[PDB]
Amino acid sequence: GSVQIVYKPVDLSKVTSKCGSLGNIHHKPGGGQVEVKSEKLDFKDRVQSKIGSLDNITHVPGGGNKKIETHKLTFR
Amino acid sequence: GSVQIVYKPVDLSKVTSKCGSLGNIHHKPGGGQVEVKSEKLDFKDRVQSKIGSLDNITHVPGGGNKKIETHKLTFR
Amino acid sequence: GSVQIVYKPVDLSKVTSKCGSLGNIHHKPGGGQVEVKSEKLDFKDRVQSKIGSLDNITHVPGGGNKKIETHKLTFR
Amino acid sequence: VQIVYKPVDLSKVTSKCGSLGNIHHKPGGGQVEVKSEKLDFKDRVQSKIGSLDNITHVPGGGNKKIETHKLTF
Amino acid sequence: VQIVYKPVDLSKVTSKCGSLGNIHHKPGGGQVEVKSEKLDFKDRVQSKIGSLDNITHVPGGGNKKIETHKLTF
Amino acid sequence: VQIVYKPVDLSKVTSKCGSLGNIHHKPGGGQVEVKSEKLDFKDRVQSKIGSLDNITHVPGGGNKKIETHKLTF
Repeated sequence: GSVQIVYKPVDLSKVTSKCGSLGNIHHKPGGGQVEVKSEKLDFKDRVQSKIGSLDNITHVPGGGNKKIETHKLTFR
Repeated sequence: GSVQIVYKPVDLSKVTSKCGSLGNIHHKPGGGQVEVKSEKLDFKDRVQSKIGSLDNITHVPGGGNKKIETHKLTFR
Repeated sequence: GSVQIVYKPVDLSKVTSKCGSLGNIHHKPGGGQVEVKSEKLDFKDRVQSKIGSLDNITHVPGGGNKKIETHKLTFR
Repeated sequence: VQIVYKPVDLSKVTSKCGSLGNIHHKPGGGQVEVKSEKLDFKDRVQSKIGSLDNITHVPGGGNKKIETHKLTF
Repeated sequence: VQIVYKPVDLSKVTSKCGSLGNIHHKPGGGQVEVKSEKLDFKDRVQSKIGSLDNITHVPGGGNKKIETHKLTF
Repeated sequence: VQIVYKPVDLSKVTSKCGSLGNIHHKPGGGQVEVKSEKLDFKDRVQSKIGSLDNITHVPGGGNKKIETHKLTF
């Protein structure tokens, strides 16, 4: 006996958008008042400490169209 | 016996966008008032400390259209 | 007995952005007071400290696409 | 004796007045037709035929902010 | 003796007035027809045929904020 | 004796007035037709045919901000 494999995926797909306009987009976070009082701040392994700080992302793609296609074949 | 592998993936796909306009995009974070009091700040392994800081990203591609196509084959 | 691999993927895909008149864009964080008071600051292994800092990364990539492939083939 | 005077003002005072933040999508689009042998206008006539108009007036929308922070020992 | 004087103001004072935050979607769209032998307008006539109009006035919409923070020892 | 004085102002006083933030997607379309054998306009006539207009007036929109900070020992 002999072993034969014929891997022929065929893709003709479309992933599309026809947006007419993306208008006036605004992102305006405000931090307020944050206060911390102690004798010690004492951080000893892999600590993320994040006092009154802002992390901000604005992400406006004219099309965000994402195609991911993973193929595997394995023989043992 | 014998072993034969034929590997002919085909992609003809379209990943597209036809945006008419990206308009007035505003990103204006405001930090507020932040205060920390102590006798010690004492940080000892892999610590991130992030006090009143602003980290900001603005990302406006006329298209963010993304194709990822990964192939693998393995024989043992 | 014999082993053969015939690896020949075909990619005829297109990733395309067609768009507009783009991007009055305004980026402009900050303004706020940050205060830290201590007798000691003591940072000793892999510490990242940010106090009152700004990070302002800005992209306007357009007419853009992203395309990635990987093709690993292993015989053993 | 100690005095520790430290007000914090994070307030916002805002006027948002007139024609703001609207969406208008394909205004018009249909046929407007006037058929005549004559149009004849002879004193102070305003005629609008098939026109689109966004006329906006704002005499208003002012702000005043006043503060005093007097400290006397 | 110690005095700590630490007001925090987080307030927003806002006037939103006029034509705000609307959606108008395919206004018009249909046929308008006027048929005559004559249109004849002779004094102070306002005539609108098939027109769209978003006229807006705001003489108002002001804000005033006043504060005093007097401390006397 | 000690005195410490340190007001923080992070306020904003703001006017947004007239026409702002509006989308106006594809205004005007279809047809306008004004078939006549004559048009005759002869005193103070305003005639608009098939036009678009965004005329905006803002004699308002002002701001005033006052503070005083008198510390007296």
